[PDB]
Amino acid sequence: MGVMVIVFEGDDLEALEKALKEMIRQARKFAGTVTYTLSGNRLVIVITGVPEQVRKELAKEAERLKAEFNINVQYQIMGSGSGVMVIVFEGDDLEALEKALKEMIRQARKFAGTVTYTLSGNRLVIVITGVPEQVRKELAKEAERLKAEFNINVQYQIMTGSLEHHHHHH
Repeated sequence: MGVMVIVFEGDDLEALEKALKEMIRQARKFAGTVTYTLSGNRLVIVITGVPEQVRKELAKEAERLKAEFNINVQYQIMGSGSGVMVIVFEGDDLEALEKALKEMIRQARKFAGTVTYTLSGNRLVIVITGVPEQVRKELAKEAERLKAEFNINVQYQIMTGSLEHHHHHH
């Protein structure tokens, strides 16, 4: 089988939740099983139980919802049992978010993690798949370094096998 991770981001919660409902409806129409979490202004949806051709259709639907609800979206198709990490950076200085993006990408590539991202005027959402525990630890170390270095908030969501882990500072 295969797994699909879709992440929506936006300043309008109502818009994000309309997108969630439609994405859920579409996924279930294909008999896919959905898992989802809305935290802050990020919406993470995981879909299992659907064949390759359907995943492509859902990719199209994800793109359609971006234009339908004016939200940012990214997605990755990966293997079952593969580790995934979602890192959210927030800040008033966009140039600081871009530096963080470049650094996180450099790190993901070093560890052969597959990365996608969405960047708005004040929020950066990075998704890295194919990353085992040891690698996620290093990526988190880099995020914390960027956090300290630029004074930007960082949130994390990790999914591994049967575990979902959420973390915010304090």
